[PDB]
Amino acid sequence: FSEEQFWEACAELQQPALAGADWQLLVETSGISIYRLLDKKTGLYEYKVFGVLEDCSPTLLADIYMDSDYRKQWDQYVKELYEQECNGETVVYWEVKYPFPMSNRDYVYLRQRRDLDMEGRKIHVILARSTSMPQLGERSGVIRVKQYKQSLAIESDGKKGSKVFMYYFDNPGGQIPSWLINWAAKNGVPNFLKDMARACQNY
Ligand SMILES: CCCCC/C=C\C/C=C\CCCCCCCC(=O)O[C@H](COC(=O)CCCCCCCCCCCCCCC)COP(=O)([O-])OCC[N+](C)(C)C
Repeated sequence: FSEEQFWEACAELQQPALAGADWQLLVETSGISIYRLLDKKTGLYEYKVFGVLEDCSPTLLADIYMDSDYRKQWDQYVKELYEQECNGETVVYWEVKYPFPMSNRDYVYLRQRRDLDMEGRKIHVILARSTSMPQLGERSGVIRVKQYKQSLAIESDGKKGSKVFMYYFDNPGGQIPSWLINWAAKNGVPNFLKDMARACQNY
């Protein structure tokens, strides 16, 4: 992760560049919308998120976003999660709860946050990249996602909450049934965002 990337993540934050290709809404909640672009060759998706979360100190959100011990503690979909220093960087292992029959999914990745000063504005930006480790090979039963990358941009909304932009993409190593998307969309996330807000006020 370079200087470059971090600032890049801040862009669509200011301005939602969706014109480009065939993006599509999918959800709107707590003041948040989720777009997605489908690579027709692979059938994979690209998600993009914008929105505002009043009641979430831009500063809190960011801290809460890196606090595993706590995140592990309140995020109903976290099966396993822990960090380790490998060389000079922080590598994260994360296991995600998938409805049985489906195998959970686990990620090994390089995470990095940087608080930016752009125009006298604190713009909390975090980056995520999939990486690998001899000592941390794949697991049986759990699907190791080897392609994954996300970036989240936090910022004050001026009032009580925080305006945010997020880019996501990973290859789940399996087909995601559309009902799952429907649940994710129609119930999954809404609740998550709900549980997370509760998670802020209680920090
Ligand atoms: C500044 C705002 C902070 C974020 C809040 C706003 C939006 C986050 C929620 C949704 C973003 C959509 C793209 C991420 C999906 C990956 C799952 C995840 O991992 O979902 C969580 C939030 O759990 C949830 O929704 C609960 C849903 C879990 C069900 C699992 C199967 C989902 C199948 C596809 C979902 C279909 C799209 C949803 C329709 C809206 C965001 O993971 P994370 O970014 O906290 O770190 C993530 C680090 N891994 C990648 C290593 C985990």
